[PDB]
Amino acid sequence: HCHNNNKKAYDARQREQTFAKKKLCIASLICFVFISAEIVGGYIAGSLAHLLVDLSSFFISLCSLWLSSKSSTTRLTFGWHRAEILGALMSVITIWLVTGVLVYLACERLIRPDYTIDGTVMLITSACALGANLVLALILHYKPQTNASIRAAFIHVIGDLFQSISVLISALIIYFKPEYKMADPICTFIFSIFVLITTVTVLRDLLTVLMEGTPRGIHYSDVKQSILAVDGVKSVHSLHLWALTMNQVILSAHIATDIVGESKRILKDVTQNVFARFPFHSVTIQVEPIEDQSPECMFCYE
Amino acid sequence: HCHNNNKKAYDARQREQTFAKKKLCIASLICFVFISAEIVGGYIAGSLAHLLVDLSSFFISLCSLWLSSKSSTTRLTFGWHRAEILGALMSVITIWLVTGVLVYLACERLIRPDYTIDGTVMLITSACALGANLVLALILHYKPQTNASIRAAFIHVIGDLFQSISVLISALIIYFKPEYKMADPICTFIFSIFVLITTVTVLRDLLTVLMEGTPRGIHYSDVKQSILAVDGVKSVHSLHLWALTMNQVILSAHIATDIVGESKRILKDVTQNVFARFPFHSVTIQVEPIEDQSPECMFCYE
Ligand SMILES: [Zn+2]
Ligand SMILES: [Zn+2]
Ligand SMILES: [Zn+2]
Ligand SMILES: [Zn+2]
Ligand SMILES: [Zn+2]
Ligand SMILES: [Zn+2]
Repeated sequence: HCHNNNKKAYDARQREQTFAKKKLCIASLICFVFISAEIVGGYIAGSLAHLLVDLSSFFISLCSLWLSSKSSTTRLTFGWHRAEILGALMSVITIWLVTGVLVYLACERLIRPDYTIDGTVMLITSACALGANLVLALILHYKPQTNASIRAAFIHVIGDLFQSISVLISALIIYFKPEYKMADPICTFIFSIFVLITTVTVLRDLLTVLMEGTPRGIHYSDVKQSILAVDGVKSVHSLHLWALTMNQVILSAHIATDIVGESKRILKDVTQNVFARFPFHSVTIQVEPIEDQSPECMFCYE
Repeated sequence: HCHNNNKKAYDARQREQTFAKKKLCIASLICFVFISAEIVGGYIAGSLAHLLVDLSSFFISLCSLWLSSKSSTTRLTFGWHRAEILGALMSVITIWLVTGVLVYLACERLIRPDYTIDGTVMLITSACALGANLVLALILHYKPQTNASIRAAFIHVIGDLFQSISVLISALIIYFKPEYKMADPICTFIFSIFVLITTVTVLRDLLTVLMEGTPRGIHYSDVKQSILAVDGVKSVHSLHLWALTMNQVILSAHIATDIVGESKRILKDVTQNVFARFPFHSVTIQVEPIEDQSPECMFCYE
């Protein structure tokens, strides 16, 4: 049967969805408890948050992981396995919106200075936030790539850590020197570009998956030579590779043979060699006689 | 050759990209001229816009249409043809953000009433906006579906038309009865739900394309019977259909044959019958002997 070699690709996926669900679930509880500490800390202090969207970011990334367990349907024939890639794009988009709003809020503070703020509250608030974010980063943190959902709930955690550094640095200089208060808002600006830089290597490895591009991990040239290693085959055209999710790849190609007879042996030999370089989700390979091959058609050009 | 029947699918696409580029280009010029009318209308009136994002919405939908003309590459093997689907998702997202901001702005006006506004400016501004939006809607406005880019620059145009109706109704009731000014803000609320309803039948026909779902236009059952019409074939398993863009579909299936000999005739017969029901972008069909078929494997279940 042609489904014999798919066990390895099926076995690994089941372990990764359970392992990633457990790790993300534990971190959600810590965030929920940490938020509750603000309310019980005080009334006036708690009256004056950013942690509200943290609950949403840790709910979408976990709710979307449940739909990936759904079965097939006459629509969405492959399945719901791409819900994690598309469900981890909204989380990264949320980082851009929150930073943009916070930058706009900081801009208003620059033109209109304020003095009602007190440094005592800032120091105690920064210390509590720094500890919670640092521990939450550690628990989230041929070799398979990282999951496409734990890689989108980790950039947000490191995003809030930088703001914690910025507020501590800004508050520290105020105590040492009360003057030059105009340099307080610019601390956010100098520590906001870094948040918009760390989200550039994620929004590229995740945007070539949503437009049928070859994922990181497999090389086009390596696969092309592997098929040609078989003595029976002659040439390959219209090779197609695309990634259904981050660590699942699919293959589809044409093969031209020299001898029409005993073509079943060629099909079995090619499949075994292809599967010896990567665990493929599925593979579909045609056979075409050499006498019908034509080189003048445009579609066979790379 | 196996590329003989792809001419029909290639010919139609070239015409649609040129026809859609011409229509969208003309509408952009009208919007640019219409915006310039506000500045030359007056100084104090022009000092006190929403049309700024209209230029961006009519630039992304046209700039993204250029990348779809790019050639293939060792990465993104299929091509850049899905840039229009992904480039028409940001335009719809922009509608949600603008409405949300405008709703928030209207909320502040409700709690804090204002009287500095004059109805004379509102009436003349609404009349000019209503005419420009109405004409722009008309020019944009087996049978192929509409393009995936003209269907995302048309929802925005009809989105601004409803706001033009709302401001005219709100201004009209003020002149008839200066009292009950608290009913002015609710006019926007009663005419903002409609904008968030008209963008629900678009964000569904466009989200099952980005997750390898069957598009509107082709039925799974119809294709399955078409292959089985051939006397040579016995059964089909692991049938896969997905849409690369809105009006381009791809097929991939397995076929089990009874007689090993003369298998080349079966491959040619199946391809002709499949192409007689829909113009397919590409088709890949395997052949598997009956003696190797096994029914106990789980992967052959629908
Ligand atoms: Zn099979
Ligand atoms: Zn955050
Ligand atoms: Zn060819
Ligand atoms: Zn071929
Ligand atoms: Zn608009
Ligand atoms: Zn099977």
